[PDB]
Amino acid sequence: EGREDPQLLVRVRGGQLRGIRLKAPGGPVSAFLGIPFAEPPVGSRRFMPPEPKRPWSGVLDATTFQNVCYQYVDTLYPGFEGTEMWNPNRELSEDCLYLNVWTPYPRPASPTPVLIWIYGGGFYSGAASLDVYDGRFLAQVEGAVLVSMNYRVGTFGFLALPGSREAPGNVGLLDQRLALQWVQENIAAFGGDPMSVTLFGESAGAASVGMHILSLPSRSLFHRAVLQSGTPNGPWATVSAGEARRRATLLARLVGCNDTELIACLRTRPAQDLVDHEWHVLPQESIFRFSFVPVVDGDFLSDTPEALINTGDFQDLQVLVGVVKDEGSYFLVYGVPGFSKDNESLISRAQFLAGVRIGVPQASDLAAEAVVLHYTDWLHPEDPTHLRDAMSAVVGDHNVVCPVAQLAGRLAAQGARVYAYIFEHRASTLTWPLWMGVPHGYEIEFIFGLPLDPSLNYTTEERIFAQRLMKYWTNFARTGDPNDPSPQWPPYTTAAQQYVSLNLKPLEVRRGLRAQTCAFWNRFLPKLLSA
Ligand SMILES: *[C@@H]1O[C@H](CO)[C@@H](O)[C@H](O)[C@H]1NC(C)=O
Ligand SMILES: *[C@@H]1O[C@H](CO)[C@@H](O)[C@H](O)[C@H]1NC(C)=O
Repeated sequence: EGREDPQLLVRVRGGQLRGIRLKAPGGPVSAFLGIPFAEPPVGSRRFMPPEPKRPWSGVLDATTFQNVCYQYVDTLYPGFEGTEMWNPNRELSEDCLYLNVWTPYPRPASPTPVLIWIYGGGFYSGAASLDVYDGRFLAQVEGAVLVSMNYRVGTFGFLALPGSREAPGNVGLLDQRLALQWVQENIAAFGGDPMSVTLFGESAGAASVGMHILSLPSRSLFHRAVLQSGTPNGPWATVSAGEARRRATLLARLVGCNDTELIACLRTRPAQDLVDHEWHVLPQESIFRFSFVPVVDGDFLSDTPEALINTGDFQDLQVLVGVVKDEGSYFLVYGVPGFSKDNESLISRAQFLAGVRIGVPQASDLAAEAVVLHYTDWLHPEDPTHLRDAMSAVVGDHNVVCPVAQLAGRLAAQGARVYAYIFEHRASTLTWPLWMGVPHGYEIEFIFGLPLDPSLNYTTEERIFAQRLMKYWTNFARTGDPNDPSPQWPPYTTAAQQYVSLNLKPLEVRRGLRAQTCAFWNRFLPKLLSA
């Protein structure tokens, strides 16, 4: 100490930290990156619930992002920014339980509302250090205290032998919870208000948020919640204990392995070997399905998310939820024949029927025909453009839009204050093809205010747009109302089903979140599948 920037030295429960002055377009922010919050979940701790980080001595340097949790690395389009932006940007390691904090510079004088980000990536990938999660803009422009944590994904985070001691399941979610607890105890040191904590996340991050809402021990740890393009209910975010057990033992076999001994063998395997077989345990050929996700353990999750939302009391809850215009397009190039980023992906009626079986992998023959019947345009049954887009809609509706619809409806019917949106602006910088429209994941860069960074080549209108969204999100975190005390954003209600469009145009209000089609997925399909 002595000749150091006095405004970057901070103490937390575990010890002393030195952070970094970062440049944002409109001025400096304080960043504290790679703060450990758990004991490394390595060796005999693999598959185990996280234990809190033991205090250290000296000044921990907190000026760079820490390791990314060990994970699958995408290879579909090597070199292509559209896929690479989501790939790990620091060394892969099982020792990865660290978190990040951005705050105004100098730090806030009064207690500031805290946003906590939880990244998505199907519960098998992701990292808080990605460029699209850069907190400097929300910190600098809105004066937010922003926190984001790494959590274990894949087998390391979610492989479960339900009931066992050595692999209880959901430890990735416990990593998240431990970091929420860390914020409660320590965020005041940075000027953050522990009594105003809003969770937000996208895709599996969104599902994670939803699960914290549904799990009592997390409830005391936050006050409001944003769920972007993801839900804890729906077909991909959880598996039953039986299915978890089945996938865990299959994967053990594949790598050469009484729960205790099985798990102990798994713990002897190099991280990379587990990753190399993680995609080989899915029950059917599929897209938008992930091998190791939260399990219904009857503990963290006392029952299925469907049951928990259908019956829970949510009077104290304020939630913001929404979707992008083309939730499904992204996923089609990852396993539906006929789809590519490199061409128009016009497909035949045959490819559409085949796409449906892969897109709705759990459907019986009858259920799948119902899907094809509903989505077919009977004026143009064979039109390759309609079919391409209908395949997208099937995947988007089944996995995101309708699970979101069910969530908003149940939450509202049961006391929560809900705001709902659809994001419809396509980044002028998007590198995916036009046919994909506004794909899943591509609102995030706007919510975090990347267009304010002049070197990123967004349009002036995109810059203004981003600022608006930053205002909505931070207003909602601040007050539980996106609106600024300009057209208004009404709550979503069972009776009016109102939501807003988010684009370059001023807020426009709409009614019914795919009401008709979602009745099919949410009300009819369940009944049909039995049997
Ligand atoms: C686009 O690419 C995919 C995969 O290479 C291919 O199957 C399909 O035939 C192509 N579409 C057209 C109409 O050229
Ligand atoms: C932005 O535009 C300039 C000028 O064309 C270009 O040289 C630069 O690489 C661009 N940056 C990005 C990331 O698009």
